[PDB]
Amino acid sequence: ATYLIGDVHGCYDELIALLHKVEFTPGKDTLWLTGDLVARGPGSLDVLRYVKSLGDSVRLVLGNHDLHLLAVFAGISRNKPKDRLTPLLEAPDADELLNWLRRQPLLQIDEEKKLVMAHAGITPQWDLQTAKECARDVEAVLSSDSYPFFLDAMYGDMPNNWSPELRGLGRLRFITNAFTRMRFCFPNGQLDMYSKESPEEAPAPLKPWFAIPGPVAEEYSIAFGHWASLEGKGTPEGIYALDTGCCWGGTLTCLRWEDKQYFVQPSNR
Ligand SMILES: Nc1ncnc2c1ncn2[C@@H]1O[C@H](COP(=O)(O)OP(=O)(O)O)[C@@H](O)[C@H]1O
Ligand SMILES: [Mn+2]
Ligand SMILES: [Mn+2]
Repeated sequence: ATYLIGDVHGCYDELIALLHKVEFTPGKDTLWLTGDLVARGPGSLDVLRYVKSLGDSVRLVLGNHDLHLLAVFAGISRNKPKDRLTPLLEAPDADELLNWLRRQPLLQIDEEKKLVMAHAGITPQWDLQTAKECARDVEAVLSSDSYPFFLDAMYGDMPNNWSPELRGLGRLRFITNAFTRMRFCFPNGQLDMYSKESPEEAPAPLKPWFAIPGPVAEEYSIAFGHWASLEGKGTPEGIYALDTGCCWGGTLTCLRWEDKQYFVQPSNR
């Protein structure tokens, strides 16, 4: 079977309990994770150890907190105490775990299932070919020896409008924001980088990225995490918002793809 789980945010106990609930069996089953594996929850170290050990039985996309962790590890950004990253950063296998983490994709595609995954979703300004190329470019810099220069460059809220003519720093920043920070769009599809609330309480003319028709969503189901204020509701057919806020005292959600059956694990704190 195929299982898709939203943002774990260091909630290792809840992850393991949910996976035992569905009897997840590496070799017979595959697990999809929406990213933001780490931070806020107490168990980022255990989460990373486990997900890395799954190997080919897991398909991960990186989220904004995974990228932030990489930036802290490389000394680009400052550690926020609330993230609870110190046990992972000080772990004897920190190098192993994080060098593995920076090699993981921003985008997963399964053609037989017609299924696409990224942390924040797919901007309506991208077709599948363009999303693929952008994911490849950013993954290539993330997996290179020079990845801390990229991590430093990534921070920023501009430009927020895609164009194939974008070059250099602006292009990489947009790609990063579209995959890992996107929530609301302007009607022309341009990113808004500020509002993090639920769609009903957002100001006009902002609309959810998935409320705007785009070539990828027209042909593929899209699964994503990231947008916890959504609470996994209010999406159209073929759009699966899996982040139900486990680190926030909400719930960890698992979707079995074959029968679209949901399994839910309450937060422990
Ligand atoms: N149910 C909710 N309603 C409104 N805001 C929320 C809700 N849940 C989380 N948030 C807020 O959303 C902000 C962004 O957090 P989140 O959606 O989890 O994304 P990320 O993990 O990338 O930081 C947090 O500052 C939190 O306070
Ligand atoms: Mn996120
Ligand atoms: Mn998150």
